[PDB]
Amino acid sequence: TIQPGTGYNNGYFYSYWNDGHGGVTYTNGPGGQFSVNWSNSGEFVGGKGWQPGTKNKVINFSGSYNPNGNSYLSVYGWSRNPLIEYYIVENFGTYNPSTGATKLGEVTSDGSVYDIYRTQRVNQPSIIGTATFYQYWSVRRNHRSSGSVNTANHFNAWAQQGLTLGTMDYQIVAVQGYFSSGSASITVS
Ligand SMILES: O[C@@H]1[C@@H](O)[C@H](O[C@@H]2CO[C@@H](O[C@@H]3CO[C@@H](O)[C@H](O)[C@H]3O)[C@H](O)[C@H]2O)OC[C@H]1O
Repeated sequence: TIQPGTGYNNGYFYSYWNDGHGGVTYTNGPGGQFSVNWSNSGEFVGGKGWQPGTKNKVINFSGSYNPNGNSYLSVYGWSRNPLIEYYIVENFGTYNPSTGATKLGEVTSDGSVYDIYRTQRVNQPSIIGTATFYQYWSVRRNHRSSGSVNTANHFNAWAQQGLTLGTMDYQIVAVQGYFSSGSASITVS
């Protein structure tokens, strides 16, 4: 089990962040593998991938994802200049993160239609400190916990709709939770 922070493990970048609440354990395993076990957590996000990401990576993921409450399983990352937190959401628990958000299009990729949304975070943590910034979402209609994500299809559809990305920072397959419980074991490549 590891400290919240970032680094490399078995050739993969990882990021593990939480709000200090307790109730979440994050572990790095062999190769591109990581696990998360959580029970009455606060907020957290963790997983493995790349630093920096790219705008045409094909990301493969495999494993098991068993949320009990509010959680997402996503390709997750940031850009800088502009600061953007983005998600290609492959599965989630009790809450669809696009609830209440305005739909800005659709994209078909990797066996499913996805719906596209923009939201905004106001004075929230980020890779550069507390900030107000937009979030971009592609939400998969057909939920799954293994597959392949052609990120270019998403980034190109976002750009088409006016959701432009700056310079890529990290890019991971992440489990996120918000005051929930669950378990997950995911392998990235
Ligand atoms: O020490 C600093 C780190 O703590 C910081 O980490 C980032 C903090 O913001 C995190 O993003 C939140 C995660 O939850 C969302 O979905 C929210 O909308 C965000 O506010 C991000 O995951 C962490 O990487 O990075 C900079 C360090 O100085």
